[PDB]
Amino acid sequence: PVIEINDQEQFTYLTTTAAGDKLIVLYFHTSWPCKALKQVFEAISNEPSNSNVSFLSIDADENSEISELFEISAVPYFIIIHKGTILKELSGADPKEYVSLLEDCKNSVN
Repeated sequence: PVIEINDQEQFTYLTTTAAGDKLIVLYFHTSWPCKALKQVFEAISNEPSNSNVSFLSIDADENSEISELFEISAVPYFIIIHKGTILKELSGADPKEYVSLLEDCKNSVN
């Protein structure tokens, strides 16, 4: 599953206080093409073998401060975070590239 991010305190809680040592995957998007890709992101998030990864979707227009923090200039955009730092950023567009990277990262951090 995905958690929809709607405010800064929630975002901070889920990426820090409540994050443990999980891989955290951020998906920046807009609700106005980008809709279809969010559905794929959600489906990937719903895989049982991803049950130990935290997936956070972030509407870039509704979450200005978070977009600024990550210097988002285009969507869709992926940021993978682990143990308090950014592990990888990826110019969001291609599900195959995304799954490939996610599986490598999951393996690297295990």
